[PDB]
Amino acid sequence: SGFRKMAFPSGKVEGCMVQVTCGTTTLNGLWLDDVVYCPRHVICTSEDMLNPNYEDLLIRKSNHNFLVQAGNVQLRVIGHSMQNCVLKLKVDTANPKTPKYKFVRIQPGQTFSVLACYNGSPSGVYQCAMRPNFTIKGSFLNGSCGSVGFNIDYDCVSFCYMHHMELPTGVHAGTDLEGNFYGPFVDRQTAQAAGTDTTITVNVLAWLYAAVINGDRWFLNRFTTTLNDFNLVAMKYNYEPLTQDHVDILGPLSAQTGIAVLDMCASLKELLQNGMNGRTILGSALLEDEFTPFDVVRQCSGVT
Ligand SMILES: *C(=N)[C@H](C[C@@H]1CCNC1=O)NC(=O)[C@@H]1[C@@H]2[C@H](CN1C(=O)[C@@H](NC(=O)C(F)(F)Cl)C(C)(C)C)[C@@H]1C=C[C@H]2C1
Repeated sequence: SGFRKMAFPSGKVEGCMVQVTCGTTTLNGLWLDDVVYCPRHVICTSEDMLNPNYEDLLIRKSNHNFLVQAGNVQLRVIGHSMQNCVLKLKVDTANPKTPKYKFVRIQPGQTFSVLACYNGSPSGVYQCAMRPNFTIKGSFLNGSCGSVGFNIDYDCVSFCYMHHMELPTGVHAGTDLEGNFYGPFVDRQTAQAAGTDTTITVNVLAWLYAAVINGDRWFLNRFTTTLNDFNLVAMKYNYEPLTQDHVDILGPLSAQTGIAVLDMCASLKELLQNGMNGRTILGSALLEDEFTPFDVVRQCSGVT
């Protein structure tokens, strides 16, 4: 029993981290096969960040300007290309630690593990959700650029995020591994703000099911509700609309506990309208929305 925010084991991604240097800028790269992926603002200096034309800046860059370092050992760059907001540096050695992998673009509400890195070396690992406003509530300093977000399916690492930047509210923005930003953000030092940070309703419900599984069920009331009637209440508290797809995805948890999704919705409804009254659910004084239904199942059934 017990329920914790849990990252995937990071060993397979640690073997892919390298340091990339160009000019005075040092940041992290991801080395998979004979390619290093990193954020394109490696090309920029402190002057350039206001309004850089990345294509023009790239004209002045040769292969030998890019120093790539795995541990103490240097990798020879034999080619470079810009793909959207990432740079692909072709090197002459394939990574011997390349795990089984693919690049996925995740959906909002889905979660992943972040291996926060500085100078190509790991600082630590934590779990994040892609917020509905396409930001993440991370922990990143200067130098963290190129740190990656991933999930693991048995042996296959799915890379979903590369870190690029921090927004005014202390939240973070980045790209998929094809260099496309999540959200409307650009890799430019200009006025940018996150939209309204809404709660991932289906995840809250998943977490309530986790609470019940762990014996922490004081919040279960005697009411039920309808999907439309719950959704009216959701809208008021900036909760995302609950759909029938979300109901179906909660089915495994509903079946294990014997509590229908709409019964749980009615208990959530009461927590929204009355608050928690100083009480906790799984050691938390607020409602947690960064556990997917799949996250809950995995932790409660001991998937490896
Ligand atoms: C990468 N090393 C670094 C990570 C940042 C630094 C502090 N916390 C982080 O996560 N990235 C940057 O410095 C990027 C960089 C610059 C400016 N920038 C920012 O994150 C800046 N933010 C913004 O401009 C904003 F999000 F739009 Cl408000 C700032 C935090 C330094 C003010 C250009 C924009 C993105 C890349 C190029």
